Amino acid sequence: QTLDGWYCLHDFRTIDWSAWKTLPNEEREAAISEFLALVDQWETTESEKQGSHAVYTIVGQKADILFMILRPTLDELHEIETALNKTKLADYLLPAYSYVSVVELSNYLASGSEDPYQIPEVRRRLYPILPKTNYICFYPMDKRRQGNDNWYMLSMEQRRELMRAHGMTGRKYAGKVTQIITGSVGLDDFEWGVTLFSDDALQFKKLVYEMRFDEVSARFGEFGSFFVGTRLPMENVSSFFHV
Amino acid sequence: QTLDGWYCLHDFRTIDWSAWKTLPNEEREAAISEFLALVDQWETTESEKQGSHAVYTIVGQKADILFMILRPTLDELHEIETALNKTKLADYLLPAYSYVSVVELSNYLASGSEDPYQIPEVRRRLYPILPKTNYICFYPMDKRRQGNDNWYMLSMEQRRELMRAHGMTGRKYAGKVTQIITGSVGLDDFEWGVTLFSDDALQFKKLVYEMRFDEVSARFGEFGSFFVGTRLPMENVSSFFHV
Amino acid sequence: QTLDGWYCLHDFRTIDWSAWKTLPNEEREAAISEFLALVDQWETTESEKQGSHAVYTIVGQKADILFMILRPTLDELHEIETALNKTKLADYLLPAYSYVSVVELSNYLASGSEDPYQIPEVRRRLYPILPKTNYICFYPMDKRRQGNDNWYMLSMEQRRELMRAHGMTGRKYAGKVTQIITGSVGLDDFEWGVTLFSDDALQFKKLVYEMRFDEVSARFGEFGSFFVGTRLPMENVSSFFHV
Amino acid sequence: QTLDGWYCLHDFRTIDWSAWKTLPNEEREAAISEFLALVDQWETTESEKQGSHAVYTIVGQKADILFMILRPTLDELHEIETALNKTKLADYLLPAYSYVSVVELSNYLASGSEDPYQIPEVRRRLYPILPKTNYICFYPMDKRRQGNDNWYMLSMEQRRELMRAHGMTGRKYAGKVTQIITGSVGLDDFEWGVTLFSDDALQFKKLVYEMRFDEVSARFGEFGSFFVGTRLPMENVSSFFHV
Amino acid sequence: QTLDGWYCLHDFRTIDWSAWKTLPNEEREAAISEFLALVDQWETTESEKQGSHAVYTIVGQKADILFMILRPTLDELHEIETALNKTKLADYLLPAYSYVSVVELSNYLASGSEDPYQIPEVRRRLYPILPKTNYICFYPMDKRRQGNDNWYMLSMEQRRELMRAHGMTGRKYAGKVTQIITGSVGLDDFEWGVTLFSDDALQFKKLVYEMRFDEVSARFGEFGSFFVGTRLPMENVSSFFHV
Ligand SMILES: [Mg+2]
Ligand SMILES: [Mg+2]
Ligand SMILES: [Mg+2]
Ligand SMILES: [Mg+2]
Ligand SMILES: [Mg+2]
Repeated sequence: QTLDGWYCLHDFRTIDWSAWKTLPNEEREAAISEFLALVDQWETTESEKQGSHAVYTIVGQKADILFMILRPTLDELHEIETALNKTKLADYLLPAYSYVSVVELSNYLASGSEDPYQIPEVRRRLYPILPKTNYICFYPMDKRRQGNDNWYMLSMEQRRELMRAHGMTGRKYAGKVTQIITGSVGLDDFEWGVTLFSDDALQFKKLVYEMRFDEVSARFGEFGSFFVGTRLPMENVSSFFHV
Repeated sequence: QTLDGWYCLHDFRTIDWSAWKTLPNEEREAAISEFLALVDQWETTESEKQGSHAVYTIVGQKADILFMILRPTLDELHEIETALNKTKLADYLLPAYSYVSVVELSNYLASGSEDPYQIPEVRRRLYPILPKTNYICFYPMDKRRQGNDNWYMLSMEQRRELMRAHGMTGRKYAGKVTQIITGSVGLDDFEWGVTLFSDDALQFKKLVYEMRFDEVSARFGEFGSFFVGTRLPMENVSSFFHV
Repeated sequence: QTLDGWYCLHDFRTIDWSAWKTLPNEEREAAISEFLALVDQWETTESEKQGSHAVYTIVGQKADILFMILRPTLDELHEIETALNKTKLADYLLPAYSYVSVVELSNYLASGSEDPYQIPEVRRRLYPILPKTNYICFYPMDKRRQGNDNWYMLSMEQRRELMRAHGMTGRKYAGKVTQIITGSVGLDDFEWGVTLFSDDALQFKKLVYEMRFDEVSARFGEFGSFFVGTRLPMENVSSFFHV
Repeated sequence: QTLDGWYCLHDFRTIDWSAWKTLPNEEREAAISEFLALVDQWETTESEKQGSHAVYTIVGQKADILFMILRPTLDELHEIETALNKTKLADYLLPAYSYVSVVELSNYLASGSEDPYQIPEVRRRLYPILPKTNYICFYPMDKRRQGNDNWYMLSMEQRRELMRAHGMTGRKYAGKVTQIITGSVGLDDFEWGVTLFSDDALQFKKLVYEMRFDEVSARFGEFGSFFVGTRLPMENVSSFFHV
Repeated sequence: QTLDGWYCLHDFRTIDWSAWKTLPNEEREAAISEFLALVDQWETTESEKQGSHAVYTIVGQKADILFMILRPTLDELHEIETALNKTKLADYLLPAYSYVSVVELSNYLASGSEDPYQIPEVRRRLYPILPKTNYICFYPMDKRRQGNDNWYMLSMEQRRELMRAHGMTGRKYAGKVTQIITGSVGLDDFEWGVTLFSDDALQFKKLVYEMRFDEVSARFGEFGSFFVGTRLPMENVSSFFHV
């Protein structure tokens, strides 16, 4: 039933400040310039509408930095990761957490008379340009399969009706939050990735809390870790890494 | 229903004593001055009513030191964490645990006729100056969503009755313990943070054990790790880190 | 009931790029040659039909490279592992995950009249030459033993009818995905290893999602981590490891 | 209902033998003497009945050495832990596990007519001199709160009845084992620490197994890790650390 | 009911091949001689009937090598571990897993008229010479205590009738597999250790899978990690560690 879009990598890293500070100044500046040159490649790709990327600083110890990358193939995600790891800066960007998934759409008007992969209204959700909002939030999730709270043993109808209320709660946040749903069954450790974008970080809390009182989330939601962060403008990269 | 206040970062670190002891004395002393100068900034900010902080040493191996930081924005939490990590001392303050949340209030008298964010008796709770008590305790919590113990599937009335008892247990500790509840749904791994402040650390055990016999806690509480600590005022920092 | 074929090791590693970069160029190049010489022995084994192997790069941080090795004995698995670990490159290939299992068949026409280990259509499944597809997916699984969802408490009849739906789902993916099932009860921490091979990675998500709606998976599936990757032919090894 | 006694730290460490062996011999000897000098302080404290301590070597890889420390305040535990960490030997005593708790008594003859914190028969239990038995066992515990097995939702009277059999099983081991119960609700990750002391390590297994058939343990016990050790007389410290 | 025999340490290590390769050749040779001289002491002890041991290489990343040691006291396990760790080789044998337990016998013909500890046929099993088989398999287990599957809430007769089936599955592997059961209630993290010895590793998978269909295992079995290895003859040690 779902339409699949761009592959997605969330690549979180922790900064080894102690090691970075021992690198001579000239090698640090070179490393920053090298990394900025890489991101410039990403920006050209995003300008050509052949992928997208978001770079946020993450608050707390689960990570310091998120690179969220959308590309048309799994190979390209691998290529990006590898290029990143071969930069000098990446030596100081230790592993923290990662997620591999694919942009997934279930909600669209299906007529049968068109290839939806060629319809503009659909493509712009399949192949999204990521929002450049002040804040981001990521978490992965499963649908529960435990006792009488087993999502996958429900009827289609029952699932549809449960998902109605979920949609209704989302509608309350129109123009306040945007959500990128990626599917990861068969690709990583949970079933979906949820990435929220907002200019107001409080809306992540309002929205995710309000959702939790809908039956689909209360009885069927299993959630992983939540990562929240602030946009890192590429103009601020040098000062962020300045020591 | 809740009013949201300052953002909160609990940053817990373990001290790499062995490495620290290798750093030349003059450089340890310079690192301590550099750290004190940073906390001195935090103190000015608190004095200005533009945030608050608490610094405690933590007993046992889960951590050695806690920095608890309240600020108006998530950006300022990022800035503080980054500033801290760029200090020399922070090289020896290894990751242990962290929590990101926002001061949250549900109980206030709501009339309609005023903006509660401008009422003094509400503002002083949203934007608290943290207690300077001998001891602190932190733990995170969820409300349970399992089987027949699913908080989010209850009625509003059933939750309100359950929370009654909880409120009444708390009243018993008026003047003995203060509790700062932060909400982290959508922001970190559990649903709430709970920070307790008392001049008698036994009060933490008394209070949390007593609460556990209230139905809300017994049936619906899910608890993370508990961290307990002793105040580390800045005048004691030099002696604590001295080797 | 099951026929057992070649033992299997899945050996996943993460690359210590920082340390590798410090190794002088001439020694990195000699390490890559040594490693290729090793894989060339594996290829000789496989062309003699005395085992098989695959080498994939893995996307994300759970691992960077997978060596999947099939051999006639557990000893040979130990000798391969040991010989890999004594290469120079392996010093930079840090532990990430591993799995030990044996190729297991339940599906064959059993007539009584032949030794199935001698039948060519059985042998080619016990002792498989692994697919050289663009992509791979690995996950382990258990059959659930919880409450009223206890696979092992069912009747033989109930298990058979359960597994018939599961086989029907698999049939939909004929010629799009091939699946190697290894058994690991008594050998590793889960009960089966599942390795999927496809030239379209989306087919992993499609297949594994679709299966999750079969009662057998919905009620009785317990899954470990999912690792996805892209093929690493030996001709691409020098470029992949180049710095 | 409970009376509270001394605070308790269990500090488990693993020995970094490889590093220890690199340290110059005259520095190892000084480090041993420095450590013994610390323990001499602990011994003066214990002689004055203002704390107690136990030092055991722990079998297996969960730890190598346990320092169990009882002191009148939480601050004193922090001071002891900090002094220990500032010794040279502690550089080689890596983190393994720790537990923070308070000696707790439930069972005592309550007259109302006296302050039981001043009664000799109670004081010797609140403020125990730890036994110098050949062996020790430590484990933490919670009382279950799951489904129909919820300790905290029982009546007082149901709890009292359950604890009766538990008391009866203990009475069987009079003279053979002694048990220090410490409460950690609000202080660490489980609800109680259990420390058993015996001259016969088999009695740990006999006792803990027999307890497990009591309904209170079978239905409501949840156990952490178990750590068993042999007494390290201070006269054997130099030989133990000799390399 | 149970008779206890020798104490048992399972000590698993991972080899630090990178570090070992940097040690000069002469120091490696000396370290191998030193280790071989240690195991010669163990061989003498076994020959005097005062203990037993087994040394196996473990396949996969959970470990590389297992030393399984039986001695009459826990103190002797401590001594052996300490002596091992003080060898040069052990600096390169990093922590992986460990288990501390005691050989435990429930099944024996009890007359009343003899001290069973003095009976040949019982002593043979309390104080066993470990099998010198081609392969070994280790895992720990608990008996479940969850909901309606609570082993310790059954009657003695219910347990008896459940264990009967278990015994009958084992009898099917007479002469194929031998099993050393050690009890660890009160001593380590699970309730029993299960060590299996066979000259055909496939028999581990057959036996353990067949058991899982017995009600006692299906409903009451909780398993830890499974480690499988190949015998390491002392004559092969030099080759194995040769770099
Ligand atoms: Mg890295
Ligand atoms: Mg750091
Ligand atoms: Mg290695
Ligand atoms: Mg330390
Ligand atoms: Mg070691």
